[PDB]
Amino acid sequence: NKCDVVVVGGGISGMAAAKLLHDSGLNVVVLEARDRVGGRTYTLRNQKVKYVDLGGSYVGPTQNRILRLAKELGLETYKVNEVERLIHHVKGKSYPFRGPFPPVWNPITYLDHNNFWRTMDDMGREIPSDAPWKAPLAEEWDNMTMKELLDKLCWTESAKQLATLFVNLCVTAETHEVSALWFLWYVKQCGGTTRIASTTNGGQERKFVGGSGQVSERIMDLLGDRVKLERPVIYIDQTRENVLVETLNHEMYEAKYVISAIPPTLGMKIHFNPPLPMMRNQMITRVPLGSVIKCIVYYKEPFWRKKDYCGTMIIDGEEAPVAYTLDDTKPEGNYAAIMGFILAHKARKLARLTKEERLKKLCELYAKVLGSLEALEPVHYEEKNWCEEQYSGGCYTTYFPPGILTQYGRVLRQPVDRIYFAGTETATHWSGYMEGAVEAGERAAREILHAMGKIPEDEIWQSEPESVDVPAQPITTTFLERHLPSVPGLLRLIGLTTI
Amino acid sequence: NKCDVVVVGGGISGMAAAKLLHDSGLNVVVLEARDRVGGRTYTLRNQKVKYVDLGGSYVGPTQNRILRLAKELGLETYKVNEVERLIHHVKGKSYPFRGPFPPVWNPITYLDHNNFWRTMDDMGREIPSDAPWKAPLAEEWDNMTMKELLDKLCWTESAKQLATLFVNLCVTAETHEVSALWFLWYVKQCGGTTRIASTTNGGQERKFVGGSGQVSERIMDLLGDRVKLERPVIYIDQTRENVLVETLNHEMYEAKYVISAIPPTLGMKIHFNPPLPMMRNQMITRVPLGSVIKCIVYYKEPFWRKKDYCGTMIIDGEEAPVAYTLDDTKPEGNYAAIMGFILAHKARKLARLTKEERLKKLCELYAKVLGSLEALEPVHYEEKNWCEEQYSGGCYTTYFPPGILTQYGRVLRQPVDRIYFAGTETATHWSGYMEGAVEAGERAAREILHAMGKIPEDEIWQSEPESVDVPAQPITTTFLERHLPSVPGLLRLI
Ligand SMILES: *Cc1cc2c(cc1C)N[C@]1([C@@H](CC=O)c3ccccc3)C(=O)NC(=O)N=C1N2C[C@H](O)[C@H](O)[C@H](O)COP(=O)(O)OP(=O)(O)OC[C@H]1O[C@@H](n2cnc3c(N)ncnc32)[C@H](O)[C@@H]1O
Ligand SMILES: *[C]C1=C([C])[C]=C2N=[C@]3([C]([C][C]=O)C4=[C][C]=[C][C]=[C]4)C(=O)[N]C(=O)N=C3N([C][C]([O])[C]([O])[C]([O])[C]OP([O])(=O)OP([O])(=O)O[C][C]3O[C](N4[C]=NC5=C4N=[C]N=C5[N])[C]([O])[C]3[O])C2=[C]1
Ligand SMILES: c1ccc2oc(-c3ncc[nH]3)cc2c1
Ligand SMILES: c1ccc2oc(-c3ncc[nH]3)cc2c1
Repeated sequence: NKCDVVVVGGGISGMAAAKLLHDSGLNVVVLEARDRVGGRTYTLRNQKVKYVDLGGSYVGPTQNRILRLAKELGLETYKVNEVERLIHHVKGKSYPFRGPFPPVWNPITYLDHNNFWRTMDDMGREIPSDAPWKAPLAEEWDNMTMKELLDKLCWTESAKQLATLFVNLCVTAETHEVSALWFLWYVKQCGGTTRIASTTNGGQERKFVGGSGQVSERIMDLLGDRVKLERPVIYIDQTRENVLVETLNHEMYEAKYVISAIPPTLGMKIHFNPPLPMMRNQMITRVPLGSVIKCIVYYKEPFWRKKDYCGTMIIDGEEAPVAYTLDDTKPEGNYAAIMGFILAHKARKLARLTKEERLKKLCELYAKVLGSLEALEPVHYEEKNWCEEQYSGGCYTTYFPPGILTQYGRVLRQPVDRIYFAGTETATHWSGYMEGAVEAGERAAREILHAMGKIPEDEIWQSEPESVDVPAQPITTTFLERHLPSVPGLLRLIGLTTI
Repeated sequence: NKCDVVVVGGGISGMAAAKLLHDSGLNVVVLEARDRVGGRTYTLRNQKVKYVDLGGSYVGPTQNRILRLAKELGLETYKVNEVERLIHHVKGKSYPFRGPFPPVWNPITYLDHNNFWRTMDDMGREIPSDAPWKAPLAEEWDNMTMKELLDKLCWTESAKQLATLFVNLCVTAETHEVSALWFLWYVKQCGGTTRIASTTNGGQERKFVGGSGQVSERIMDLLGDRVKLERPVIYIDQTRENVLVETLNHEMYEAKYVISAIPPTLGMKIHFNPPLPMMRNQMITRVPLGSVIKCIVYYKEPFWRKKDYCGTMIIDGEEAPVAYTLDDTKPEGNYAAIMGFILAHKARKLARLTKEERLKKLCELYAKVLGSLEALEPVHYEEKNWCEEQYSGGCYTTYFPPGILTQYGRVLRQPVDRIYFAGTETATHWSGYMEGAVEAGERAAREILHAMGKIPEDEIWQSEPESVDVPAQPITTTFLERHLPSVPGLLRLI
């Protein structure tokens, strides 16, 4: 019934919000739609897997908030296996390699590829993290899709193909579905193309021992009975002195303030009194989440390491159900596994199959990519299609189709009277990740603390000390990487000696 | 508590479905979220305007279902004023014209404009009304926005700007917001560019005497207390033998079947048990509605008629608040009024202003386009910003961003167990309009009748005899229009 702050959503964002509120002396309640906490993080435990992350999993350098929160809860990280070779599978053949990107040998193609990544970061540096619609060419970049941008930038099909796979993997959407401005913001606010895409030194470096689900669960442990499970929120009424929050099992909660810690578009599941202001009312119908099936295939041994493959595959081509994989072997060396994502339109297309038909297609793909008949011998399989989640809407996160971010972006975290907005989508650094979740949750909690007169305004946004355990190597370039011409820039140099 | 069919939504779609079911002898209940019926139609009455449509208003030849239902309810139409000359205002200057499209004089620009309209209709000829995702090129067209299509087709700035305004007017959305496939289908399923853009012999031919709101109000009168106002549906449970539907103020309704007659995205407001199938779960986050403010400025007389202007203005440019207007004068010649639409991003931009401020910007604009000082002396003003409606989401209708129609279009009208889908979005002819609302309400009502064993399968989709009152004339083209070359085709000929 009565408390200081109702937190809607028990994902990482709402749990981190609740925790900061609770540690500061406020009476908090978390109302969660599902019969579990964790949201888009979910750790399954059974005998056959021990544990496995079926939703968000990876943490890496620069994600300092989630590392600190997890560390304080008693959690530990281990490194994703990248000891052996990565594989870039393109046009029906596998090419082993090491480093941030597969090596390009054709010099034209090398210029084009180098120019593409460079330009992505170049554009991204024009986009303020906390205000992407403030980019000088915001309008122009928002009024085109990533497909149209790739068409302009890539003078080789090779670069276009690789870039398409990058977009699909980063935002589980098609290049034609997303705003170029948004997508360029999304990469920048994660530290750029190298940081977002890498294992060592990047987004995919680590996982938590025991699963990421422990983050939400351990905060629930601390909060005790303050976390109401199976309370989907249906109605928020701010016409009276205290905010009123009603659940689907007709329970009523009364609070000074509310934090909405749910993906933006799921705000539609809530009836508002009085109605949302116009801009938000429309924004939450315009912000879909991606489509992905996260699949884990278990084997007797991590046989791929014996062939000097670490288990990372970048797999191009329409016939390939999975376009990206990682080694998911437990740190102790057992429960050998390959994690792979079925992305965007393929998540849609292949959801029609049975679980056993999807397993079959994945083993056959891995057999071919790894040149290994053993991949045909799985011992177990787990999978999650995030598109069927009523209380997620998809994964990993919310994407912005063209024209949306500049028109409606401003309102994503604008308070509505006594409702404040958390959820990874409102973050300025690793939005879409567990990291963005902790940032948006703690920031929304702090907005309410300033509203109550408990902290000055300059404590609303707070920077984070760098993890001592997972430190960040800078993202550096080389001279030639910086100054090699693009393909048309070389065509321009050729025109000039010929004139 | 118990009945045969709960209909969610009392807009024209939900009312038309409930009326057909009740006329078959079924027990229906209509659950309506607002304190009023009509949805995206809304007729306001006061002494100053007598009555004024603030939502959907216009009807025309080929829209035989809405015309039929309205006739049966005792409603009559009158013709929108198109006697005098239309106006095209471009780079600060009015060009009066007669006929549907503004004439173009420069020969290249001419080839470019001609080609643009003709190409939109030839592309439409390959798009099935009932399944646009089966167009030969569905993926290719769905994977680009109308902006991109326009960058490709239009060789002149003139064509591109008129085409842009055309898109903004038809679907209240920017050219870069919307799928080319979806837009091309939207136009095709209204009978083509001419039919959709025309007043005489097109979609803006007519208004209802007394307001379109009467369509839903008069069906509510038939149904009496079967319609439950201020009952927003929150929860639908299909786990048991009877379907259970719960509303916000805790009422429970139990039925054999449900018709959802709300815009697709508004399905998000309802919690479902069991969850929706995946494709629907995701679809209904992918389909926003457009942005529009409908503004009606009142004047002492239809002074524009005196200068041989009919009141229709097509007004180019970023600076103009309103890009399109029609004469809103009552048939009697009184309550002189200009109706204009503030479209898409302008509706977002200009909503921050006060009502008086918007009035003043509209009057200065109309004074300039009509070239009349009398436009600066309004006697009254009414307006409606549909962007702000929790239970509409915008207007006129739902648009599809790039990639969505090919990927999720099929689910739009697919039954989910015992829930059938109505609403103008699920129509195959004049979807987006009151006409589609009717088609969709009746079809979804007839799917249930067939599920109950009351009618054969071939009676679910029914053709509609042409209205005697509003007969359609054929859309024609000329030899030159069919065969003049495009700009690049005139280049390939040089
Ligand atoms: C789904 C998913 C998510 C992520 C990954 C994979 C999958 C399959 N991968 C991640 C990413 C992110 C990439 O951009 C990644 C992918 C590939 C390579 C590297 C990294 C990770 O590996 N690492 C990572 O940091 N993040 C990953 N993904 C995203 C995270 O899972 C996600 O950002 C956070 O989980 C989001 O947290 P939060 O903002 O708190 O939001 P939730 O959706 O988790 O919580 C909402 C909460 O609200 C409840 N709810 C909904 N509606 C309600 C009503 N009406 N009333 C009451 N409660 C309500 C929900 O049940 C939920 O509990
Ligand atoms: C808004 C609007 C405006 C402003 C305008 C308009 N217009 C029109 C058109 C379109 C096109 O495209 C035009 C324009 C221009 C020129 C010409 C033309 C006209 O005029 N005409 C027609 O026809 N149309 C129109 N529009 C639109 C219309 O209106 C539509 O389509 C219709 O109306 C639709 O309907 P429906 O389908 O039925 O739907 P709605 O109405 O929306 O309804 C629904 C209902 O529901 C409810 N809800 C929600 N939710 C819920 C509910 N209930 C219960 N529960 C729940 N939860 C709501 O409230 C309603 O009522 C136009 C427009
Ligand atoms: C395009 C698409 C997918 C990709 O995955 C990587 C990667 N994985 C581990 C180090 N780099 C790089 C990359 C580039
Ligand atoms: C482009 C944009 C808007 C337009 O409105 C018309 C029109 N109105 C009445 C007859 N034709 C034609 C037209 C063309």
